[PDB]
Amino acid sequence: DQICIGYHANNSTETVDTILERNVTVTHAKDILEKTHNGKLCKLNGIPPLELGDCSIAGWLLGNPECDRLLSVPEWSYIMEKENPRDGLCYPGSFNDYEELKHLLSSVKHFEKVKILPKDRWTQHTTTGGSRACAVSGNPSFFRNMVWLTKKGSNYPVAKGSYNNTSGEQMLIIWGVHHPNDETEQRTLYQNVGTYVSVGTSTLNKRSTPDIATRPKVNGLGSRMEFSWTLLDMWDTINFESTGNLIAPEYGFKISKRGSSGIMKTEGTLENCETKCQTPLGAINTTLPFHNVHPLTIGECPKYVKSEKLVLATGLRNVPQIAIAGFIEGGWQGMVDGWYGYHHSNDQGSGYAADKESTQKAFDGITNKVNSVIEKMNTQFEAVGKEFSNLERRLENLNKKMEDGFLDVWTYNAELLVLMENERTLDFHDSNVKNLYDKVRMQLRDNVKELGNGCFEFYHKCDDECMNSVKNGTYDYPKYEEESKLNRNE
Amino acid sequence: DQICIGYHANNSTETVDTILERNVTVTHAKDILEKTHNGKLCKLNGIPPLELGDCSIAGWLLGNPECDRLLSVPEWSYIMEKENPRDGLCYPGSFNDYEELKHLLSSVKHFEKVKILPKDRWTQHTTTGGSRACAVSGNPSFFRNMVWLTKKGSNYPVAKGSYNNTSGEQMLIIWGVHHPNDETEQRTLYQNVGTYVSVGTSTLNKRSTPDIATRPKVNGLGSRMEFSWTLLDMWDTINFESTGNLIAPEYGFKISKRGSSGIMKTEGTLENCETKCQTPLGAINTTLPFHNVHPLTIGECPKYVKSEKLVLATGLRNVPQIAIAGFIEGGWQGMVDGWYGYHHSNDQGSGYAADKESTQKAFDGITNKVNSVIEKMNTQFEAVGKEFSNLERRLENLNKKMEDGFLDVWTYNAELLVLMENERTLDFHDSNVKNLYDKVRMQLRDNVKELGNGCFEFYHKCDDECMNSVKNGTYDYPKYEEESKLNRNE
Amino acid sequence: DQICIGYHANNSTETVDTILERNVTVTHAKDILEKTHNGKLCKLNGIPPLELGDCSIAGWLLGNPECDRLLSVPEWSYIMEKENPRDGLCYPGSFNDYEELKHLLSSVKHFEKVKILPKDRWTQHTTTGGSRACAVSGNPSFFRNMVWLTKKGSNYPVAKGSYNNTSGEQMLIIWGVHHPNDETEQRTLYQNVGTYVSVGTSTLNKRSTPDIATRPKVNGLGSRMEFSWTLLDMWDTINFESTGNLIAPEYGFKISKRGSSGIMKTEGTLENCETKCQTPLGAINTTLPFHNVHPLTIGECPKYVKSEKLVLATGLRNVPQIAIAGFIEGGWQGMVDGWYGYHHSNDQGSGYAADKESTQKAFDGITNKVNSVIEKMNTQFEAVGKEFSNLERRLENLNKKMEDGFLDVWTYNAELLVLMENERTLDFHDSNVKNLYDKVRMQLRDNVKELGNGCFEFYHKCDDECMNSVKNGTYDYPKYEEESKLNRNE
Ligand SMILES: CC(=O)N[C@H]1[C@H]([C@H](O)[C@H](O)CO)O[C@@](O[C@@H]2[C@@H](O)[C@H](O)O[C@H](CO)[C@@H]2O)(C(=O)O)C[C@@H]1O
Ligand SMILES: CC(=O)N[C@H]1[C@H]([C@H](O)[C@H](O)CO)O[C@@](O[C@@H]2[C@@H](O)[C@H](O)O[C@H](CO)[C@@H]2O)(C(=O)O)C[C@@H]1O
Ligand SMILES: CC(=O)N[C@H]1[C@H]([C@H](O)[C@H](O)CO)O[C@@](O)(C(=O)O)C[C@@H]1O
Ligand SMILES: *[C@@H]1O[C@H](CO)[C@@H](O)[C@H](O)[C@H]1NC(C)=O
Ligand SMILES: *[C@@H]1O[C@H](CO)[C@@H](O)[C@H](O)[C@H]1NC(C)=O
Ligand SMILES: *[C@@H]1O[C@H](CO)[C@@H](O)[C@H](O)[C@H]1NC(C)=O
Ligand SMILES: *[C@@H]1O[C@H](CO)[C@@H](O)[C@H](O)[C@H]1NC(C)=O
Ligand SMILES: *[C@@H]1O[C@H](CO)[C@@H](O)[C@H](O)[C@H]1NC(C)=O
Ligand SMILES: *[C@@H]1O[C@H](CO)[C@@H](O)[C@H](O)[C@H]1NC(C)=O
Ligand SMILES: *[C@@H]1O[C@H](CO)[C@@H](O)[C@H](O)[C@H]1NC(C)=O
Ligand SMILES: *[C@@H]1O[C@H](CO)[C@@H](O)[C@H](O)[C@H]1NC(C)=O
Ligand SMILES: *[C@@H]1O[C@H](CO)[C@@H](O)[C@H](O)[C@H]1NC(C)=O
Repeated sequence: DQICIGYHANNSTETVDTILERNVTVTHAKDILEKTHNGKLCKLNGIPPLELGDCSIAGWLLGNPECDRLLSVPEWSYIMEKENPRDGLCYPGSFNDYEELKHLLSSVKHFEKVKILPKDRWTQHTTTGGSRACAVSGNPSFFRNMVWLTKKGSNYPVAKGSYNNTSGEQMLIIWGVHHPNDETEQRTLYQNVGTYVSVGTSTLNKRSTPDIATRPKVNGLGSRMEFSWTLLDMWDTINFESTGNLIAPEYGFKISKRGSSGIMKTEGTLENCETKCQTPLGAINTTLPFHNVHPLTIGECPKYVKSEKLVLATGLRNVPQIAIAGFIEGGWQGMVDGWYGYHHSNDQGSGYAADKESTQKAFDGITNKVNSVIEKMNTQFEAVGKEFSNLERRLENLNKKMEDGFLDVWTYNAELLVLMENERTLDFHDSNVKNLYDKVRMQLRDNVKELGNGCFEFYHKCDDECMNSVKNGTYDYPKYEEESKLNRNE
Repeated sequence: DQICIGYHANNSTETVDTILERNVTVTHAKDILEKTHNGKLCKLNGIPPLELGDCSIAGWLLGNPECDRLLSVPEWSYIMEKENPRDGLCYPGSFNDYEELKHLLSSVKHFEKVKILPKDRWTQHTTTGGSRACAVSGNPSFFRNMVWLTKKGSNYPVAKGSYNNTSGEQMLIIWGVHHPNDETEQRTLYQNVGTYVSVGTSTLNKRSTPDIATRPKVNGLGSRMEFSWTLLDMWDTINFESTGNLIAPEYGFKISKRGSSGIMKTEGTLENCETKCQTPLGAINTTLPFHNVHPLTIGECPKYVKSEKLVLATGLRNVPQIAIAGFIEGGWQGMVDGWYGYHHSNDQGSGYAADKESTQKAFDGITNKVNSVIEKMNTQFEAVGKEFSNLERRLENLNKKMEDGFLDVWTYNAELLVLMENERTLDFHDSNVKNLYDKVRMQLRDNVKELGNGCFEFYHKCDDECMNSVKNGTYDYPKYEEESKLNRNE
Repeated sequence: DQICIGYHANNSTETVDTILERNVTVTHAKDILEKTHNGKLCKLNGIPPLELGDCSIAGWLLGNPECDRLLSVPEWSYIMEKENPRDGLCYPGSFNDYEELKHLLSSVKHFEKVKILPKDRWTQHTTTGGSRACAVSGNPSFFRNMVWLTKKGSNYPVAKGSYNNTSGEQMLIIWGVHHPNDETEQRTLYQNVGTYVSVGTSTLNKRSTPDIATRPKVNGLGSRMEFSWTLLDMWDTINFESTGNLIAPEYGFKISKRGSSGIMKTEGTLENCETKCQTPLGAINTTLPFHNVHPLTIGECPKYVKSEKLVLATGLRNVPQIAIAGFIEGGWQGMVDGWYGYHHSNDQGSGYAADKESTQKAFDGITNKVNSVIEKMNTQFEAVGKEFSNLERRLENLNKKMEDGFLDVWTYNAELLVLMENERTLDFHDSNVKNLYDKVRMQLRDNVKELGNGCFEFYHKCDDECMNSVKNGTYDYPKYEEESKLNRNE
């Protein structure tokens, strides 16, 4: 009559890494790193994004003629742009504080276009100017949301305009200044030389003067256009004055909603799906705390690490080999209803079992460990992407250094944490088996023989009931004391 | 005659958290998170703060007539300001590089004022100008630290002024330029159009031109004032030249004492009390390494984390349930002078005791662990909080992201460290008790009998000397070898 | 006969610190912090650096007459500059976007100088002007890379220049503007007043106007020169137009190598050695993951920490003490070929041995632990120094905060990891010894007597063959069952 204590084995292949051993085969393991995506650009929280196509933000806001499908645009979750868009400023020039404008646009999610200065109010100036830089069907055209003011007859009277913000929210306004190529152009389009453009609000004051010089030809023109923007607050007034070289606004963009968004630089197209975290390669649907798909993500996404394998050991070491011996010689492939268990070989029968209390305690501990590792990582909505000009390289280097510093910190911490936790779990399982063996030995005392292969041989004739008794935890030592003593001495 | 080994239990109700278990009762515990504050704005290192009240830094530095209390400010420890101060620039305008000026004023103390260009030296100009915005008792007035130069008679001669810095330290100088509303104002105040303001030092060269345009009315005026500042070095000269629109300074600001300070935005008042670390809600007086009062602190303060509980286990589990028995089935309540100890029962009266060597070793170990966790944190003076304009949103986002990332790193590290150390301590105590049990068993050998509940019953008569020897560690096996063997056989 | 189980001891005095104890002497230990440098500056990847002597970057790029040793400069690995160079702008002035230029030079390893606007092309102007500030041998001179244009006779025609970039790479061009001290100087140098300087490329468009004012005397002059730079792209034209006050370029700097470099502030010369990582005090040659030599490093360097001692415990505890006893009364000094082993004493002699399996397993575990700690740190090329101007103090403070935060995080993590790992390995060794003792006891069963000091006394006659059978894990218990039985009961 023998009783043996052991653990459980299977046909698993997955391997984990500990701080002392590498490539250790375990029974059950949990992957806490996500490596897959759907490869498609989908909606964020059920709202389709804004697809600029071949247009740029400046071209969309200014009203580039090759972007007329973007005039009235619905609700958006984020903006999709190309790395090198083709349809931007049709007329060669520049845009002041472009990056700040893009950063502001990353938190809007809806604009409403309001006609603040109609084109018919300029009754003392010509408002039908155009250029071949952005022409439609051959005939010259211009930006749709802007007005080019030239001379009427041989006179250019002082141009004045005003607007009071009675719309309901903040309103973005854009204006421009034209830099000619020679004095002949200046006198042909604005009569007099030595002009200025003055813009004034409650908290703004700007005066600009055109620059006339020969420049290299871009899109066939030696002239330029410089654009500036401002934010007008509620119940505030904006004033425009000009003697020449003014590209007036006709529309203003009031902010309808506000929230969290970003700019994704992709060359793909929207397709029908819905997710919660978006990457340029695809979308992520997971509950794990780590991923290694792409550094630039928008939404509520797991932490990004430079790792290829992060596996937490959830089960026992898989020694496949085992008269049936116990935990000294290896694991057991017979018993399948528990982690730690018994095997009895009495006359009534020979069979496996599984201790319930120890297995439940170990299961609770391991599950609590996994939940502590996973559910302690704070996740927040973020748009990890910023844009800097060619004269702000130091700030870009600063941002990059911060990002890589955090990446290395998190990578090192995650790898080391996984290694030590795996070691501790593997030690914990052996400790539990040894504790069960010691408990049985202490409770059951001298009436037996310790075969030393990991299990016990009784001296009396223990029937089934005594086997359940020793498994139960309540074993009557005095009952068999006399009978066991007789055979033990002989 | 029997001897039992066990541990200590009391009526404590403290609770800690481990990596495998939650809500575990312990005998003693230490809180390493501070969650309390005085509730008062104190004096840092004895020096009282600078209380601006309803004033701004610009108002204090320029001499707003309402803020006539702060004309003789003494030494300060930190600056207290309001989120939206009321008395700032009475005459509408702007202040260039305002945030850099505030950042400089952070690491300055005491501060002295020296008259450099007395108002009585401008003998060829008028100096009694004023406005109704900065009015005292109804009559018009102006800033106290600045002079408004206006034409005298019907002429405005070229205005020149030089100052050599022989004070003894670096100096702060502020000047301004006036932007009128119409040309009639310009001719009434300065008699000529097309003026300039030129400022020159050894490392500075600035030329500014007035802007005349119609603007929205702020405080009843359409005109504006633009203010600029510079830092004059020792033995360096500053030159002012102007044809019009010059607001000259009369007082320069010498830096008197340097150090470390900051700006705190609070709607509070100073009260008689002292501290060493300050928070906008109150003062912190603690030595613990972590706190969760407020993220914006001035001084040398513990690390800020987003947690509500950080408790370290410095004791044993509280399993208070014991024919005395030992450590197998629970702790004792009679032991009041040790952690691990003995209970002895013989013919000369039973009683408790306490093993001193093991208890002392464990106490020293736990003390070293707590001191290692606490004393390896670096605490340096810092003042969390900076200011950014409305055109620097990207820099503000960068600062916010950096602070949030560090906060997340520290929170995660602290929680995981506490959990792992709690698990290790709770295993350490069990290992110590089992070590004591094994040592006693090895000493006593076959002369005794084990009972399985944690203690031994002898096979001879073991009086107080015998049992003290067992506790002492010097137990004589040969002395009772014959006596104990005789009883064991039968 | 007698067998004993023990561990190794030696004469080492290396001490390590754990989380529970301090100053624990160990047999072997490994230092993972580097503290040694050669105290010399030398080549990075074989290329000698660019030693600027007493010159500065601006003085080198503009051609200071006292910097004529750098007119033709070969390839470099990094740049060495003094903190306060004596030789800079000989003519007093400024240099716009200097820090951006230095950052650009922090990623270029070779320049090629190309003559783009020959000095003899200006046939309508005088090009021989020079000043006493940049004097050579007592005669007035000027920069060697720039041309000072001045009126010929009594006429200053419009000056026009152009250059088309057909060189083959990106190019750097620097121009200047002159600010005189009085109208007399302007009239004597350029005849006319009301002057502009215009520079134009396909992206850049700049117009500047001279300022005439009385300024403090620097280097004996009250005039200034302001320099600006631009990056011309391939197949792009740059145009210069001027009516006066133009300091034209004569040379352009084409990028020829491109790579990763940096600027180091030092005060020494260049020696003959080679290194992969460089610090201002010396070079580092190590494979360890941490160092405390200097924070400002250039190259591929280990992490910087503020610790003074980081030692990992590789060997076991040194407890020098003692037939002879076992592992409870100290470690054996006579064992030299292993970590854990046996001592045997029988009628054919006495001696020591070593258990190869346990020692090999422990050695592999410790090696893997050290390798895991060491080879999981990412070492990329980096340059830490960054330069900021006097108006960018907030940016500098943000940079300093990031560096301090990362330093603190890494120091805390390294120290805590070392302490915890030392405690775990010190427990690991004791666990291994106890496991060997338990294995021998289980194999030997009741045939022996456990003396209690780690030694077993046999109840029979055991020759050398039986002793070796015990050590190799193959003991035939039944064969000695009968013989050892008689001696036990007698
Ligand atoms: C020298 C001086 O301070 N002169 C005026 C001053 C200026 O005219 C300028 O407006 C600076 O603020 O302005 C003050 O007076 C004004 C009114 O009294 C007048 O009715 O309307 C003016 C505007 O058209 C102007 O507001 C003022 O600021 O109240 C004071 C002083 O007379
Ligand atoms: C074409 C030229 O370099 N001419 C002067 C030059 C200019 O007058 C200007 O000052 C640029 O530095 O300046 C030099 O000469 C000067 C003295 O010789 C003279 O006594 O005082 C001048 C100032 O009032 C001026 O300093 C010079 O820099 O020394 C050289 C050259 O003659
Ligand atoms: C009012 C106006 O737009 N005038 C003419 C402009 C200007 O003269 C400048 O060239 C500015 O581009 O130029 C065009 O010839 C051209 O761009 O082809 C179009 C048009 O005839
Ligand atoms: C572990 O196994 C992988 C294959 O899955 C192999 O590439 C790697 O070299 C192994 N490492 C060790 C240390 O055996
Ligand atoms: C703008 O309109 C608001 C009401 O919508 C009014 O109170 C305000 O006075 C107006 N602005 C001006 C300059 O009149
Ligand atoms: C096992 O213990 C339970 C107590 O929960 C008892 O009800 C049951 O009868 C016991 N079984 C045996 C075989 O002793
Ligand atoms: C300013 O005063 C110092 C004396 O402390 C003198 O050396 C210096 O020349 C003076 N400045 C000027 C411009 O003369
Ligand atoms: C801080 O608390 C201690 C009590 O531990 C007290 O002695 C000390 O006076 C307190 N200091 C302040 C500034 O409140
Ligand atoms: C107990 O140990 C102490 C050692 O400090 C010794 O002085 C004393 O005599 C010992 N007593 C007995 C009864 O062994
Ligand atoms: C450990 O040794 C160092 C000398 O190396 C000594 O300064 C320190 O005080 C010692 N610490 C303890 C706890 O003995
Ligand atoms: C650096 O150390 C290595 C040892 O691995 C040695 O071979 C090499 O010569 C050393 N180089 C220098 C420049 O000291
Ligand atoms: C162990 O060594 C002994 C030598 O005494 C040898 O007889 C035996 O076969 C060895 N066993 C194994 C498994 O290597």
